[PDB]
Amino acid sequence: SLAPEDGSHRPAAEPTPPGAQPTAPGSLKAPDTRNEKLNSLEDVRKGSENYALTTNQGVRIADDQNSLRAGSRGPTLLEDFILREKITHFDHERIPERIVHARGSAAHGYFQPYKSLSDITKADFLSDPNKITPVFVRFSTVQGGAGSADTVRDIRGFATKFYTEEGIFDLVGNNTPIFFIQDAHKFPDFVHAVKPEPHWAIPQGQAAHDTFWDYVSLQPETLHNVMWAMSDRGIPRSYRTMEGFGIHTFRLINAEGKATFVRFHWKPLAGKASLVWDEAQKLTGRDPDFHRRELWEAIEAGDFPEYELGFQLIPEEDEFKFDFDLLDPTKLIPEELVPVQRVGKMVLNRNPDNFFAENEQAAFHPGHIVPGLDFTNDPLLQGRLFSYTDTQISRLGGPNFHEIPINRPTCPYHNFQRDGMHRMGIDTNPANYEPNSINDNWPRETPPGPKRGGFESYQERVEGNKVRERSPSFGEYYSHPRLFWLSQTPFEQRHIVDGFSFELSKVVRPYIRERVVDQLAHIDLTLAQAVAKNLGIELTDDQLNITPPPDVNGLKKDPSLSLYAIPDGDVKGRVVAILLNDEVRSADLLAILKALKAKGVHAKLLYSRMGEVTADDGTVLPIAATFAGAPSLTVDAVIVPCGNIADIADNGDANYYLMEAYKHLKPIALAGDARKFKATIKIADQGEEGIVEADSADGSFMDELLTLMAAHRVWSRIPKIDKIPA
Amino acid sequence: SLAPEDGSHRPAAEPTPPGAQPTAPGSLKAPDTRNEKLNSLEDVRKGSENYALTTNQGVRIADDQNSLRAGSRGPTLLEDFILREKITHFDHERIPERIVHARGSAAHGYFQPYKSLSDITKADFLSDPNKITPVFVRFSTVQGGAGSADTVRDIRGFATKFYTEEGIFDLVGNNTPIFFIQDAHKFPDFVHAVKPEPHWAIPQGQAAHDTFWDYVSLQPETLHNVMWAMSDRGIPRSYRTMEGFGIHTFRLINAEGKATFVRFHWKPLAGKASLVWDEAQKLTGRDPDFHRRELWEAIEAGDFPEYELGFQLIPEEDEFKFDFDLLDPTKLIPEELVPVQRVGKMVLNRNPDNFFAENEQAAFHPGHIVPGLDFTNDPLLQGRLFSYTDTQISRLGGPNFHEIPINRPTCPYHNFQRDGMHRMGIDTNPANYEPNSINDNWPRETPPGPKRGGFESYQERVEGNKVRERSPSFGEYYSHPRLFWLSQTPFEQRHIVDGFSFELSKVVRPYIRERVVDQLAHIDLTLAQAVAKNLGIELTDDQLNITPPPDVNGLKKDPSLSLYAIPDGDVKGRVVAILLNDEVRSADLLAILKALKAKGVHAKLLYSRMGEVTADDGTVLPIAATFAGAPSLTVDAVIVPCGNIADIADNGDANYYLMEAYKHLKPIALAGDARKFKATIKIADQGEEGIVEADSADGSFMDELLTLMAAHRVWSRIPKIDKIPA
Ligand code: HDD
Ligand code: HEM
Repeated sequence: SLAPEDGSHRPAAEPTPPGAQPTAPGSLKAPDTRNEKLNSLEDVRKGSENYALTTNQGVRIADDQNSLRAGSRGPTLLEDFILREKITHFDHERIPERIVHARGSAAHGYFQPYKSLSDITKADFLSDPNKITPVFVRFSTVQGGAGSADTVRDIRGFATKFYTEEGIFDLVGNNTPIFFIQDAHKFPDFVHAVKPEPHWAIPQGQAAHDTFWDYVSLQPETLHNVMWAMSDRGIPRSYRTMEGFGIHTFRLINAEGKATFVRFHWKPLAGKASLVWDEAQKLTGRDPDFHRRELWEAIEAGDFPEYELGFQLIPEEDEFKFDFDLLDPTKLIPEELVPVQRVGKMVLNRNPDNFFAENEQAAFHPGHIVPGLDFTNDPLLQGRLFSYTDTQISRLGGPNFHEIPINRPTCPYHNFQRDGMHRMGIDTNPANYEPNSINDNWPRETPPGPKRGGFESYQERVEGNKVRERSPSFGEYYSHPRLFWLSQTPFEQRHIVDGFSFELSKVVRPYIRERVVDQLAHIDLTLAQAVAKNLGIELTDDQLNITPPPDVNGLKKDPSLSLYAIPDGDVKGRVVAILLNDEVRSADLLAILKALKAKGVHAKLLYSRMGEVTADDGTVLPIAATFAGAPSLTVDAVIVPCGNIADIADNGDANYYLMEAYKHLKPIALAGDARKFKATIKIADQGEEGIVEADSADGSFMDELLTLMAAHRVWSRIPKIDKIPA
Repeated sequence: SLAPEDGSHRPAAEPTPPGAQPTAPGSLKAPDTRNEKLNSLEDVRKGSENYALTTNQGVRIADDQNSLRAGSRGPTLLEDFILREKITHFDHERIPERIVHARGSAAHGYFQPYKSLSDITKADFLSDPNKITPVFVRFSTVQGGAGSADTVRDIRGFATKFYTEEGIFDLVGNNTPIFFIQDAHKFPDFVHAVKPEPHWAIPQGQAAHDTFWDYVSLQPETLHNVMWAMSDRGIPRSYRTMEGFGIHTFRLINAEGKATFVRFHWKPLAGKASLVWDEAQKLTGRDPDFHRRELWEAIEAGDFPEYELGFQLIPEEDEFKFDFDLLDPTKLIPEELVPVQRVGKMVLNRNPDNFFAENEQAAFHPGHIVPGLDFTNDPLLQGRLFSYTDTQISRLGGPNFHEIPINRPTCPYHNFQRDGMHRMGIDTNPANYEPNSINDNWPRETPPGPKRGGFESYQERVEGNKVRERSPSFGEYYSHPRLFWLSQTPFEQRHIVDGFSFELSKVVRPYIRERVVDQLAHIDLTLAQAVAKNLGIELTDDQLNITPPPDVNGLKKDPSLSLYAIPDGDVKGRVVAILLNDEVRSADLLAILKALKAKGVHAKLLYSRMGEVTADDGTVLPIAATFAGAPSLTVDAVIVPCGNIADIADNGDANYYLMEAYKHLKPIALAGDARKFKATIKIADQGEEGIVEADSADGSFMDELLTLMAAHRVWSRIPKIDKIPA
């Protein structure tokens, strides 16, 4: 037997903190976590233990180590069907990746509404607070391939498949409340401009190249979502710590037939948090799978991603009441004008079993709505409805992608559609058409009605000529980017400046940089000037005299647009690095771990080598990673306990660990003789807001560190970090 | 008309150094670089300037900014065929990536032999020194997807398609002279074990995870290629500075019918050069396209990648004269025992026009041989012959992938094969079968012969029973790894130890680390002890007493197995960072730039912002990048000229630039007051080997720095770097 006798190959089927056990398929890690969708997949889950190895035809294999040959040094024979089946399968493993959002990470979970919403919608999944709907969610980046890195600067996708009793509803959103373009006709142009350039296929996962900024400089409608992407919104800390938005205005339809306009929101119950650029870009090198890993391990730990679904509702009579068009997906609806009403809660509580079968093959599409919902004439949403059914014909091999197990509805589905590649369902209906008498016309149409009704489109009035023309109301491009700019804290504004400065410095053709800075002068001169100075461009007198755009219905700022202006911090699920030494003061470690445990914060024990170290009281401490192997980039704060500090005080990696954490605005805590590390990062003996220090690690020490962590980063340190060489 | 009036949007069609001009399609950058294959591609090359925008049916488009709707705020109409053609084409842009070596970078070039090899092979392309054969080469990594990073630790692929007058020959090799496994039947197991794990699809581009080292610990045949991947061979500086190997013993067949065993080699004329791990890993975040970029720009600069083809030749009578089986792809043939005979030169001198069309769709397959070459019974080679035709059926959409332009032969091809998806050729033969009388049996078979004859397999004798059995002669696993280890310099050995140590520290299940350390103890006790000490593992007395494996045919070392033991340095094509200040000594900068230009070394002028700076004498100096924008990871050396040093002396990024270059063993040269930076890297007054310092950049300053650049890195600095926090 190849397993170790102690059973240490196999993870415990209980929640455990990140790193404590090897990760495992969901159904093995959490066998008792169920929901109607998870259960329904049992027909296709395949075990392995105690079973014979076979071909795909069920023939047991005696020797899976050798090809069939004529003599043991002889040629391989064509009659080796075992070799050829295995190699043929392998040779055809790959399927086309998604045209956009190819890089993504997913989990199973459930949603339920807080109260019935039957006064505004007849959608069944929102009709009953005690009716649970399983979900499957995929989070993604946009530009890079399926093997690109997670912590790039990009917009993030947040797609939710709701397996309702009246059909699948897919809410296919992003983490910013607008898109870059107005009309779907332009999507291939925009996507080609952001994607790797076609001659050399560079750069991966980066908008920082000429063709993207060329498109931006020529299409000012892009500027709003570009401001979002250049802010710290572009580099979330975790999929758990970003917002979601459906972007488009949709309709809700109630049983009386009344339509209300709606925009959809997800509020992360873990709070909003992002990285800083230098950290994000280095993390794509040190751990290109960091968000994928963090999501999977939060779920294994019981730190389940939770989000609150929220609706901005606007009555039909108020369609034209703002100074922007509701159907323009480059405009946001400020929550100061239309509040987000809380609707329900979604909990992600199980990882998939096989990433390819469940994540790679999942198909989401915003056209998959249910009775009680409907579309609007938003010209971006209108073209998305064509694309998501079409692309699955090549990506998933044919028109039967709904029979791939992750995509299957859990409610009944019956119709007269037949055949297609890899057809699974065997229809027994004598009829494959309707109307028919030979099956008494089953399956039959259902009239629309208050519940369990057929889908009917809201009878919106259409009046105009057949035209390819952009609505004049869409031709305003600068006021929303300006509202966003003015809503950010001063440090968030600095990071926006630095985002544009860094990206445009990688554009080789200087005139493109100049044209972008001229667009910025149409938004805000302080922003335009700060970017120009980093690019060595001087604004012209004319540019300095551009009139700022109008306020948005009187608003000079809306703090809900900022990540940080209103505290919402939650430490549960975060992780602290603990830098060990070979004689750790076990009293410090007791106090540190007790306080972390009470707040659901995880620890990773690091040292200069792997294996174990023994603390002052004999406690054996297994080492999670070396200082170089698990860099500060990967944690939220660093604690250095007392002990034999001499052991690590001259270690370059341990000093660098602190210098990188300090540069990246993370809280650092130093107990006892670990305070000698203050010399490495400057710090007055008097101390610094953001560095916790004391004779020992105790109640008070841990309290201060935990309070720092609830504020996420130490923004006050920003002016101290330009001078530090790290 | 949106182009700048000055014409600065368009790169000059002449060779230009990296970063001087935007990069461009090959045929626009270097229109006069031609070869027979590049010329034959003219029938499918499509221009653009001065043409009307059309659908794919040739219909001019009036408004490519808008969908057709009913009213300019109304719904989009199904009758918009222009939108639907455009979005349908976008929706189906992606094809499946290659199952392995999905990440790769390619160029066109040509091959010519030094002399006729008619005495040993009747292969037409090797028959005449004046015969030029166009090639297309793709270099790749092995594990990561097409969107993964370039400078991972991995084996690299080096695949060459020779478009010969007697058919396509594809030499599909790697950058190490052996493979991980012995029998193709194991290829899916090995590849599954190294690829991202199947529950969560982590990690991308890394073998540093449990399932890879699990397989290694259980399959000792893997140890030899694992030693090479853990060495600095696994992290090449460039595709131009690595070796290539076809790995398998093949046969050469001459016109008298004599077979000679042959292994193929490519020697890089630029010399052998690798990164160090920290630098490689960080570079996968700061520039995940570093090797792709470097290859493209070398070619644009005229620094053409050049390689020398070499053969190791073994007479048929000497098949059994070595300690290892010639057919075993885990064994190398030491150059001390069988020298590489130089055969010809390949020069890559033009980039593709379109990466998808030429790179992504190119199909190489080692079964594509020509008369004059033949296979052996190597059991890994034998299974490869099945896989590369099979996998193109899905990857490239059918059996007509040879009609995709890049894959087309330039010589005649005619046969009786018909139809298949995407069939381009319209056959006019009345017959689609042979023998036929209705076309007088054309096209006709051709007897074998000395030139232009049909392919016949060498009549090797086969004798044996039909078995799935590994030859006993393959059952030796440790001697070649030990020969590799003993052949390395001491700094190379240290890097091997650090490689294994880093990788195994990422293995979560400790018993696997233990089992690998046990395997290392079978190779070399010094290596096993040093890895064990880094993992906190103590060898047992049994392990300490394992007797070493025997020498390889009497060899205790072979220096051709080392990257660095025999100096082969070439600076041309390398790049230096020049860290500017706001009043540079122009005399220094004149001396520096001209000395670099004389040796073909490129420079990049860096500063704290973009735009220009003005030298002491008023010379305006354009800035290529900021210190953070183009990190030291991306250059071979760093020069800091004299001037107003206090301008950058306090700049964290400028100091960190030097500390990083220092840690990564790069030469650093400091002129005049730049010597103030010696305190940053802790250099003594009397200086140290590997730091060039003088009062000015004149006399021997540049000659010294170039002498350092020729030795690639300052290995003697390794003891001095462990203490620096960088
Ligand atoms: C039985 C399967 C099998 C085995 C044992 C190997 N390969 Fe392979 N290799 C493939 C099956 C395969 C493949 C699946 O057919 C690929 C992927 C897509 C393609 O066109 O070929 C491939 C791709 C591939 C590429 C990329 C070619 C390109 O750029 O398109 C290179 C350089 C190699 N291989 C080199 C090797 C070497 C040097 C091997 C051992 C000596 C080796 N392969 C063993
Ligand atoms: C409103 C801004 C947009 C948002 C928030 C959006 C959202 C998304 C998301 C989240 C995914 C990933 C779903 C998954 O996890 O698999 C996706 C995939 C896709 N999107 Fe949209 N998208 C938008 C604009 C568009 C437009 C306008 C089009 C068409 C013109 C489009 C065509 C596609 C295609 C082809 C895919 C790949 C789907 C698959 O292969 O299954 N995207 N988009």
